[PDB]
Amino acid sequence: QCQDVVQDVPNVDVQMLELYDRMSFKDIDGGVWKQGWNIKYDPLKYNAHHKLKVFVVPHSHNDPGWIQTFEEYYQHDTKHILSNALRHLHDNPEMKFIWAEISYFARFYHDLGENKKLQMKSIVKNGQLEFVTGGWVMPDEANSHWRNVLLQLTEGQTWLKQFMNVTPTASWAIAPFGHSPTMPYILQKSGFKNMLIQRTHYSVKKELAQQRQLEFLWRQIWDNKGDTALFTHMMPFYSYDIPHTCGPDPKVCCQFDFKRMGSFGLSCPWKVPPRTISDQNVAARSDLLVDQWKKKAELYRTNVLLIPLGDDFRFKQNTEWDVQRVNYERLFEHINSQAHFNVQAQFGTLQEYFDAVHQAERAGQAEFPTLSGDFFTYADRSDNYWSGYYTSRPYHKRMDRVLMHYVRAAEMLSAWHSWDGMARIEERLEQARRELSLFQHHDGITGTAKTHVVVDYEQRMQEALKACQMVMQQSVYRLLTKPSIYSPDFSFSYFTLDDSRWPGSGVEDSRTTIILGEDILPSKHVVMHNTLPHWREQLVDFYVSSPFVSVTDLANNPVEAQVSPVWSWHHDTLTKTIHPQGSTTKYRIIFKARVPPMGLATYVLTISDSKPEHTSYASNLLLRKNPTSLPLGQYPEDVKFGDPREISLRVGNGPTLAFSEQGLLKSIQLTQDSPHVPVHFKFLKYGVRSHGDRSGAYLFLPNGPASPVELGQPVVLVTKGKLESSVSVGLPSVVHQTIMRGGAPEIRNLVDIGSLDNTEIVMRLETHIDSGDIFYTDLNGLQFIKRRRLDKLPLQANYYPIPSGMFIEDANTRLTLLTGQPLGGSSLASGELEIMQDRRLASDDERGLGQGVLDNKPVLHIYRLVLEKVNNCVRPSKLHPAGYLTSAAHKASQSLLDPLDKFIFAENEWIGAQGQFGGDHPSAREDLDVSVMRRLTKSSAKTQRVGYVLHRTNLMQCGTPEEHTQKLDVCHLLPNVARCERTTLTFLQNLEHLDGMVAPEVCPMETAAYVSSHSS
Ligand SMILES: CO[C@@H]1O[C@H](CO[C@H]2O[C@H](CO[C@H]3O[C@H](CO)[C@@H](O)[C@H](O)[C@@H]3O)[C@@H](O)[C@H](O)[C@@H]2O)[C@@H](O)[C@H](O[C@H]2O[C@H](CO)[C@@H](O)[C@H](O)[C@@H]2O[C@@H]2O[C@H](CO)[C@@H](O)[C@H](O)[C@H]2NC(C)=O)[C@@H]1O
Ligand SMILES: [Zn+2]
Repeated sequence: QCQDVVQDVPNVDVQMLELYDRMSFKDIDGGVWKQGWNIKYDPLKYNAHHKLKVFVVPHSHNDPGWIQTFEEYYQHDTKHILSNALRHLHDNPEMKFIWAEISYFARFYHDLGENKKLQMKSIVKNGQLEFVTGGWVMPDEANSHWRNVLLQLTEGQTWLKQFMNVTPTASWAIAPFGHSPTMPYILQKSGFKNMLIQRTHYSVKKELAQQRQLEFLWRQIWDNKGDTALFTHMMPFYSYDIPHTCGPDPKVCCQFDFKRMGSFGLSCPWKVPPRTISDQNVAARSDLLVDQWKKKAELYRTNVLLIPLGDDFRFKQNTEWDVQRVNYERLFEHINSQAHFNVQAQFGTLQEYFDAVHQAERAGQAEFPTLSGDFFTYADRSDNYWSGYYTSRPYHKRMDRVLMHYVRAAEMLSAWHSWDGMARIEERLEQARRELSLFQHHDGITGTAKTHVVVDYEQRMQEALKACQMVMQQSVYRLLTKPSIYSPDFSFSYFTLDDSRWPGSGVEDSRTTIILGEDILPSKHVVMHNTLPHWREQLVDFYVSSPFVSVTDLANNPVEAQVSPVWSWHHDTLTKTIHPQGSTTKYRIIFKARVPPMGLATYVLTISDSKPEHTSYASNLLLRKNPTSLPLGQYPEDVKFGDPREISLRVGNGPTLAFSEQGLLKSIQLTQDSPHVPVHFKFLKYGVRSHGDRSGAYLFLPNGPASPVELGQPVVLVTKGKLESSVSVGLPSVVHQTIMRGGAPEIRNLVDIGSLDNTEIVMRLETHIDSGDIFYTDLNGLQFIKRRRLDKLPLQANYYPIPSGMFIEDANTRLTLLTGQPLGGSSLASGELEIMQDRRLASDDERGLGQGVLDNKPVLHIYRLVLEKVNNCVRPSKLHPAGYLTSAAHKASQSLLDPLDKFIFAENEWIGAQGQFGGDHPSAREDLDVSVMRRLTKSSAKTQRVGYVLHRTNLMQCGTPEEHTQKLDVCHLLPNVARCERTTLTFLQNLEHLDGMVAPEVCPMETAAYVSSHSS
């Protein structure tokens, strides 16, 4: 009974795209609630039989890196907050506290002595200290991939289950810069019942508050039935700090932040300090505070009110615990004893609030509206839209994607076996998962941390990449060596990884050359891994020390190969040009690897004395005035030269691409016969305002539409081969490359913004597609959501996250741009797509970072560009809020995010080598993925357990006849299965014991987790 995710438009009370269309966005002065109105209430609403029940929820926002590193904050702040929370909660049984960031809690609790560990477990068990969400971090929701949101959630909740014996079912997300429906998607499939959000556009807060729609059942945009719905509370005011959480008037609420009276170095900007509560003022102070509470309660439907009490790195000093607790206790004693207030107020936790709300709902006091959509792009005031962090620090945004994939591949490759503890597999994988998880923080992948904190994140992720490489190569050596020969040294490097696209050429000269020669080594084994659960072919390239190399498979069948030069681009400070130079001793060999589902395939590279029969050589043409020679050592084809001119290329049966004389795409012809469809790449620059608010790491505040980059007469390099052709051009700040391998082209930009201050570089595509004001962008790599460009909003409000792809279409034609990294983008006119490449900003943007963005470094951004005819596709109706990829665009996204992995055998001879692993793995239908495969038990467990997360996307149906494929039952991928269970996505709760030990496949747009148990 799968739900149809295409043809049924859900009926919801609030659909955010519709709301955006019909809503005004005027920024009017609301009074003391600057972005609201003067709230009025009827005092007679609450009375003896209907009291307002107020939960004051103490909290402390602890960033795992931002202006200090994780460890710096831990030593200077968080270890003291947690130590003093333990003490003060222990000593004050009615006090409560909620905690979100498990990275810090795990760091603290492991350093506690046993007596204090037991004390901590007691205040958790008795409900005083409550974990909210329980992720390793409170992640960004814009740039993060859903796989990594799940990874970090699982890392924190697995720790909490093991050590605290609790699993949160309420989420707390007070700080990400805008909010995504991927979160309720994952949380509802992970046992959650409630979630809270805060950072939404001030106009949205006003609109929803006017309708009492700040609490809603948030379902996915395609979900007609509502089974994805998760109850969500949106906070109504500008901040999560105490001045903006007691009620609408911050001048009043600041007087109830008792850390602000002076000795703590804090004050109230509204110039009225807090006063210590005493018997002689408690009636007056109570009157003021209850009036704020009753105004806040007017914005919600039940008689249960949430009052967060906290701020960043609060509840540190013992004196701060005392000043907040004793003054609130005095207020509660007075309020609760004076019947005319008709209030019962107490410290509470987040789960206590939600339980009481749903008790009111069950009592028939409220029904809640249904909502679908997202909450991007956030603006906290005026025109200050937070679309800059969709691009800031793009090197690390790209690195997140790379590490995402190597964590998946390392956990999958090593899951096939149990490993002795001496192999350190679990240690290395825990490290890798935790450093990637930490980077999902809303100051990590967002690019909003101080320079030295970004360096810490990068160093952590490099150690995680090294850890993944170690696990992967030990696993390949085990999976492909004859078992009676296998003799591992768990510290040795049997293989090294070769990655063509990270850090990427012009980024790092990291790539090892395979050194062959008659007097040293005639041949070398290489192995490709395919983490996807279907057979896959992909071209792979390696560097080799001779152009005379041929490829075989380990049945010694020849494999067709192409050798090309190794070209690198140089900014020549003497000629003031950007031009390529070729190596005269290293060459690139390219061939198609064919790899089993979730498997491995071995090939052999062999040198010979002359051109091998099954190896061809690319031609090379350098277009520039005033050329000079380009010798290439032993490469058998001389480079050709010419003046800049338009050129066209076609690889295989694929599209024909035409290029301008500046080396930029101008048109795509899909078929021999079909038209040249205009598709024009252009690079432009945005600047910064010379008056008013400045762009910085968070905010994008351009000084008008983008201006074209002046290109001069750039040098263009055309490489034409049977298997791979490309056009590369050295533009100012970007070496731009279009690569052809017979299908949709690959685009690579090596982006070096240099010392161009106050500049944002954008890549735009111009077409004739009649898209109007509509375009589609993805959310967290999970779903594509319809966007409408609104001219009532400024340019920066029409920018959205592009975490993995975007497209425009009309009745007949679609252009989809898939990315290998999250960046910001838009469609600012009909027929256009654009995506920001990097941004260098001299000023701070007044959101707390205290610096601009002047730490840029070269980054290789990767893309696929898919032009398609879509007039025969069955698409959603015009009212539906979602869009869906085609098969080719989905495969192109997978080619960027989860390419084949390439391993080079490190020693001269691999004794016992095998040619393949996984040839009998099922090759599953193209829309299904094994997103996670993770062994959950160490080797001493009698019953081994392996967890799998399956995800099925939804691809549009455009008339291509379906292949028979094989069903994938993950529970029988390993032998001796004894039990198969469906679980929450974190693997922490069993939901169903499955018949026959068979894990069913999932429906389109669904994600399920299974755990197989094996006797061992
Ligand atoms: C010191 O200058 C003030 O800085 C404020 C930002 O610092 C405060 O918040 C940070 C937030 O840290 C979290 O959020 C960041 C992203 O911002 C994130 O990266 C972190 O992970 C973390 O989660 C916090 O660390 C720090 O302790 C501090 O609390 C900023 O909000 C202030 O702007 C207000 O005040 C300005 C005058 O001082 C004023 O010009 C601004 O317009 C803005 O005024 C507010 O405007 C709204 C809407 O009109 C009103 O409703 C508010 O009442 C009003 N507030 C005030 C005080 O007037 C400021 O820049
Ligand atoms: Zn934060």
